[PDB]
Amino acid sequence: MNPPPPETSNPNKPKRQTNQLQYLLRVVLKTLWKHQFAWPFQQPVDAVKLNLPDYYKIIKTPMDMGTIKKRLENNYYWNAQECIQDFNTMFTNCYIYNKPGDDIVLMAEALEKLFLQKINELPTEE
Ligand SMILES: CCc1c(C(=O)Nc2cccc(OCC(N)=O)c2)[nH]c(C)c1C(C)=O
Repeated sequence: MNPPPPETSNPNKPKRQTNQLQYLLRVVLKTLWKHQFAWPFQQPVDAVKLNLPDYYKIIKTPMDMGTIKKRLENNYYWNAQECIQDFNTMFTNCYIYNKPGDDIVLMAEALEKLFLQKINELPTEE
């Protein structure tokens, strides 16, 4: 079975709309989403569909860009570090679960290199 997906809505969680979070949606997410290697990362790992009965035995902090997109679009975050953590979690999960040099790892590595360059350019808070 798949787990419930990560939370994307919680009215009890205080929220901010900030220029750094706006950058994360408008620049970081947009650049990553349209990348040729993005599709495996655009939704939670569907362990049923992929016949990976062990995925959620190994990965206990799942994350994906579909979830990040929802979090950004629905103003889930307080700060940019929260969002950056979600991207990092997504990449780390892929590296933990998969063999080095697997296609999925090569794809994650490509996205991560692009991610790091965009994050290095994160604007100062207004
Ligand atoms: C290698 C299996 C794997 C995928 C993958 O194949 N995803 C996928 C599969 C079907 C459709 C889809 O999305 C369809 C869409 N983008 O609409 C995405 N993604 C990750 C992160 C991993 C692992 C194990 O780390």
